[PDB]
Amino acid sequence: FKFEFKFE
Amino acid sequence: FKFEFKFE
Amino acid sequence: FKFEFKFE
Amino acid sequence: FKFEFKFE
Amino acid sequence: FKFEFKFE
Amino acid sequence: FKFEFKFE
Amino acid sequence: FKFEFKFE
Amino acid sequence: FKFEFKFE
Amino acid sequence: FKFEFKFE
Amino acid sequence: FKFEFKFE
Amino acid sequence: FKFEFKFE
Amino acid sequence: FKFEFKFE
Amino acid sequence: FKFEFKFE
Amino acid sequence: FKFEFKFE
Amino acid sequence: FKFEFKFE
Amino acid sequence: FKFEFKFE
Amino acid sequence: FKFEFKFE
Amino acid sequence: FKFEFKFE
Amino acid sequence: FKFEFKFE
Amino acid sequence: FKFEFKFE
Amino acid sequence: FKFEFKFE
Amino acid sequence: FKFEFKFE
Amino acid sequence: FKFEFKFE
Amino acid sequence: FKFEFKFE
Amino acid sequence: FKFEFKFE
Amino acid sequence: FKFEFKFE
Amino acid sequence: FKFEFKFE
Amino acid sequence: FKFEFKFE
Amino acid sequence: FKFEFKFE
Amino acid sequence: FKFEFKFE
Amino acid sequence: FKFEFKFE
Amino acid sequence: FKFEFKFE
Amino acid sequence: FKFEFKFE
Amino acid sequence: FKFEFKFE
Amino acid sequence: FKFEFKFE
Amino acid sequence: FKFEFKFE
Amino acid sequence: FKFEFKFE
Amino acid sequence: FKFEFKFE
Amino acid sequence: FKFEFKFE
Amino acid sequence: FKFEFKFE
Amino acid sequence: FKFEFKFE
Amino acid sequence: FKFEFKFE
Amino acid sequence: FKFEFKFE
Amino acid sequence: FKFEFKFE
Amino acid sequence: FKFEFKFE
Amino acid sequence: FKFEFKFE
Amino acid sequence: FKFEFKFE
Amino acid sequence: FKFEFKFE
Amino acid sequence: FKFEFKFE
Amino acid sequence: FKFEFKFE
Amino acid sequence: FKFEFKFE
Amino acid sequence: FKFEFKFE
Amino acid sequence: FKFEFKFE
Amino acid sequence: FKFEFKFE
Amino acid sequence: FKFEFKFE
Amino acid sequence: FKFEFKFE
Amino acid sequence: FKFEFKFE
Amino acid sequence: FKFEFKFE
Amino acid sequence: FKFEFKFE
Amino acid sequence: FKFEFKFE
Amino acid sequence: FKFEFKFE
Amino acid sequence: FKFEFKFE
Amino acid sequence: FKFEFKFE
Amino acid sequence: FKFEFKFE
Amino acid sequence: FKFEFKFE
Amino acid sequence: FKFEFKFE
Amino acid sequence: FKFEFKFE
Amino acid sequence: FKFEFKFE
Amino acid sequence: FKFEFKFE
Amino acid sequence: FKFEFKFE
Amino acid sequence: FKFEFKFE
Amino acid sequence: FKFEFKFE
Amino acid sequence: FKFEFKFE
Amino acid sequence: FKFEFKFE
Amino acid sequence: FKFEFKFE
Amino acid sequence: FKFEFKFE
Amino acid sequence: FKFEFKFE
Amino acid sequence: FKFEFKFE
Amino acid sequence: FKFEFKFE
Amino acid sequence: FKFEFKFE
Amino acid sequence: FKFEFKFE
Amino acid sequence: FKFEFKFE
Amino acid sequence: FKFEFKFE
Amino acid sequence: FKFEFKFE
Amino acid sequence: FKFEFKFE
Amino acid sequence: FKFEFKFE
Amino acid sequence: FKFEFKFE
Amino acid sequence: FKFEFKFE
Amino acid sequence: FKFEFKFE
Amino acid sequence: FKFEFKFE
Amino acid sequence: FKFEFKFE
Amino acid sequence: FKFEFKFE
Amino acid sequence: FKFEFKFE
Amino acid sequence: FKFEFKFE
Amino acid sequence: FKFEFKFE
Amino acid sequence: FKFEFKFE
Amino acid sequence: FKFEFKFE
Amino acid sequence: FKFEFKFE
Amino acid sequence: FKFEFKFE
Amino acid sequence: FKFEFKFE
Repeated sequence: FKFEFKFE
Repeated sequence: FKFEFKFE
Repeated sequence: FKFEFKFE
Repeated sequence: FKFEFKFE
Repeated sequence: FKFEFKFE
Repeated sequence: FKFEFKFE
Repeated sequence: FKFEFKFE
Repeated sequence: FKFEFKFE
Repeated sequence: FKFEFKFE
Repeated sequence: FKFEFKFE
Repeated sequence: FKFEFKFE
Repeated sequence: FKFEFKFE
Repeated sequence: FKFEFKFE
Repeated sequence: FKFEFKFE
Repeated sequence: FKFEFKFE
Repeated sequence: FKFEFKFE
Repeated sequence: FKFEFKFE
Repeated sequence: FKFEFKFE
Repeated sequence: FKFEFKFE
Repeated sequence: FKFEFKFE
Repeated sequence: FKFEFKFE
Repeated sequence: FKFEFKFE
Repeated sequence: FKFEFKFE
Repeated sequence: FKFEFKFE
Repeated sequence: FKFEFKFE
Repeated sequence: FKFEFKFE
Repeated sequence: FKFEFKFE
Repeated sequence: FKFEFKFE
Repeated sequence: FKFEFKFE
Repeated sequence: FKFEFKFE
Repeated sequence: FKFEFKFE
Repeated sequence: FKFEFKFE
Repeated sequence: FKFEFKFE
Repeated sequence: FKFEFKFE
Repeated sequence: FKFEFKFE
Repeated sequence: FKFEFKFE
Repeated sequence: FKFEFKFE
Repeated sequence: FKFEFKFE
Repeated sequence: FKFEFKFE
Repeated sequence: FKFEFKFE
Repeated sequence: FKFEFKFE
Repeated sequence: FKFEFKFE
Repeated sequence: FKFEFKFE
Repeated sequence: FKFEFKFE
Repeated sequence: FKFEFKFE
Repeated sequence: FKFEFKFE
Repeated sequence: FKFEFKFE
Repeated sequence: FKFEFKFE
Repeated sequence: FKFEFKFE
Repeated sequence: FKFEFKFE
Repeated sequence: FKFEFKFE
Repeated sequence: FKFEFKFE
Repeated sequence: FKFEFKFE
Repeated sequence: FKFEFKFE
Repeated sequence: FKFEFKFE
Repeated sequence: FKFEFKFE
Repeated sequence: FKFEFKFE
Repeated sequence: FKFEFKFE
Repeated sequence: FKFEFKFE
Repeated sequence: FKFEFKFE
Repeated sequence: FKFEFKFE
Repeated sequence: FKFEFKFE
Repeated sequence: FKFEFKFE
Repeated sequence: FKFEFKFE
Repeated sequence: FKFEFKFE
Repeated sequence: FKFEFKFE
Repeated sequence: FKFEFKFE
Repeated sequence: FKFEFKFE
Repeated sequence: FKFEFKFE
Repeated sequence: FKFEFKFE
Repeated sequence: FKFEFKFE
Repeated sequence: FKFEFKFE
Repeated sequence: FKFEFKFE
Repeated sequence: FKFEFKFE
Repeated sequence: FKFEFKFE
Repeated sequence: FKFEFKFE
Repeated sequence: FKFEFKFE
Repeated sequence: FKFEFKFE
Repeated sequence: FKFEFKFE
Repeated sequence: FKFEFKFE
Repeated sequence: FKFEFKFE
Repeated sequence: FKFEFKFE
Repeated sequence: FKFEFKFE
Repeated sequence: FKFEFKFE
Repeated sequence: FKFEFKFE
Repeated sequence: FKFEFKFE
Repeated sequence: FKFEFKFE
Repeated sequence: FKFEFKFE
Repeated sequence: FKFEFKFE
Repeated sequence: FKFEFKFE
Repeated sequence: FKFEFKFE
Repeated sequence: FKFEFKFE
Repeated sequence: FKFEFKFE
Repeated sequence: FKFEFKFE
Repeated sequence: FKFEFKFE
Repeated sequence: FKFEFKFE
Repeated sequence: FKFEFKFE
Repeated sequence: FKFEFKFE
Repeated sequence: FKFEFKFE
Repeated sequence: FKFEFKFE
């Protein structure tokens, strides 16, 4: 698994 | 705003 | 996978 | 902000 | 199992 | 912050 | 059983 | 901090 | 039963 | 600190 | 974003 | 975006 | 966009 | 766009 | 566009 | 455009 | 993000 | 993030 | 993160 | 993290 | 107009 | 017009 | 016109 | 005109 | 307009 | 407008 | 507007 | 506006 | 605005 | 604004 | 009319 | 008429 | 008429 | 007429 | 009318 | 006529 | 009218 | 006539 | 009117 | 006539 | 009839 | 009939 | 008949 | 008949 | 007949 | 007959 | 016959 | 016959 | 015969 | 015979 | 695999 | 694979 | 692959 | 596998 | 396997 | 296996 | 197996 | 098996 | 088996 | 079996 | 029993 | 309007 | 408006 | 009993 | 507005 | 008893 | 605003 | 008794 | 603001 | 008795 | 045991 | 009104 | 035991 | 009003 | 024992 | 009205 | 056990 | 009316 | 077990 | 009416 | 009453 | 946009 | 955005 | 009363 | 962001 | 009254 | 982040 | 009054 | 972290 | 008044 | 240990 | 009635 | 441990 | 009735 | 652990 | 009835 | 872990 | 009946 | 993980 | 019956 994120 | 995602 | 976004 | 996750 | 995380 | 977990 | 943890 | 547990 | 622990 | 327990 | 303004 | 204004 | 105005 | 106005 | 006006 | 007026 | 402002 | 401001 | 500011 | 500031 | 009469 | 009469 | 009569 | 009579 | 009359 | 009358 | 009248 | 009148 | 009147 | 008036 | 009987 | 009987 | 009987 | 019997 | 009877 | 019997 | 009777 | 029997 | 009677 | 039997 | 037996 | 036995 | 046995 | 056994 | 066994 | 066993 | 086993 | 096993 | 196994 | 397996 | 992300 | 993203 | 994006 | 992330 | 992460 | 992590 | 971790 | 860890 | 660990 | 450990 | 009504 | 009723 | 009522 | 009402 | 009422 | 009201 | 009231 | 009010 | 009141 | 108030 | 009732 | 009762 | 009542 | 009662 | 009451 | 009952 | 009833 | 019952 | 009923 | 039943 | 609105 | 309204 | 409102 | 709003 | 408000 | 807000 | 506020 | 805040 | 505040 | 804070 | 009871 | 018990 | 019960 | 039990 | 039960 | 069980 | 059951 | 189970 | 079952 | 399973 891998996740990535960036908000704002 | 702005957003990004990534899986895998 | 890839995602991209821009609101407003 | 920003976020990440990883499982496995 | 494994977990990983990074907030902020 | 940052976090980790492991089970098993 | 086993557990593991790291906060901060 | 940090934590660990074990049962069994 | 068995328990184990480590804080800090 | 650190802790242990055992029952039985 | 969420905003509430209860007056009373 | 969400906005509520309860007056009472 | 959502807007509600409950009066009462 | 959504708008509701509950009066009561 | 959507508009509702509940009176009561 | 949509408009509703519930009276009661 | 969440924001509430109860006045009363 | 969460923010509340009760005035009263 | 959570933040509350009760004034009163 | 939690933070409260009661003034009064 | 609406009229309720709940007896009991 | 609407009229309810609930007895019980 | 509407008339309800619920007995019970 | 409408008339209901619910007994029970 | 709305009118309740709850007796009991 | 709303009017309650609870007797009891 | 809202008006309660609780007698008892 | 809201108005309570509790008698008892 | 809110107004209570508790008599008793 | 809020106003209580408790008589008794 | 409503009648209530709890024995216990 | 409504009659209630709880034995317990 | 409605009759109720809970034994327990 | 309605009759109810809960045993338990 | 409402009548209440708790025996216990 | 309606008769009800729950055993449990 | 409401009547209350606790025996115990 | 309607008869009901739930065993459970 | 409300009447209360505790015997005990 | 209607008869009902749920076993469970 | 009701019976309780708290041992402790 | 009801019976409870809390041991502790 | 009802029976409970809370051990603890 | 009903029986419960909460162990804990 | 009903039986429950909550262990915990 | 019904049987439940909640372990936890 | 019915049997449930919720483990958790 | 019915059997359920919810693990969780 | 019926069997369900919800894992989660 | 029926069998279901909901994983989640 | 299922993934949900409610922001708010 | 399923993916949902509710923003709000 | 399925993707939904409810904004509001 | 299921994963949810409510931010707020 | 199920995993939830409520931040707030 | 279930895992929750409420931060706040 | 169930595991929860509320941080705060 | 159930395990909770509230930190705070 | 149940286990809780409140730290604070 | 139940076990709690409040540290603080 | 007996009943009457009149509107208008 | 007018009404009339007799039961029993 | 006008009303009339007789019970019993 | 007996009742009356008048509005307007 | 106007009102009228008689009970009993 | 008897009652009256007037608004406006 | 204006008000009027008579009881009894 | 009798009552009056006036606002504004 | 203004107010008025008469009781009795 | 009688009462008055004035704010502002 | 035994019971009786009579109304009217 | 009239009443009658006997237990035992 | 035995009981009686009379109202009116 | 009138009342009557007898116990025993 | 025995009781009586009278109001009015 | 009339009633009759016997248990056991 | 055993039961009886009689109405009327 | 008449009734009869026997369990067991 | 065994059961019987008789109405009428 | 008449009834008969046997389980097991 | 009377009402007005304007958007834009 | 524009609006206009009159009731009563 | 812009808004306008009048009531009463 | 009267109201206004403006966003943006 | 920006906001504007007027009441009354 | 009057209000204003600004974020960002 | 930034904020701004005016009341009254 | 007036208020301000700033985070970050 | 950082903070800022002004009241009044 | 005025306030400030800083962590970290 | 041991226990006994007898009533009646 | 009769009771019997033994622990340990 | 061990347990027994007997009724009747 | 008869009961039997053994733990451990 | 281990368990047993017996009824009847 | 008969029961048997073993855990672990 | 492991489990067993037996009925009858 | 007979049951068998193994987890893990 | 792994699982087994057996009935009969 | 016989069952077999393996996950992961």
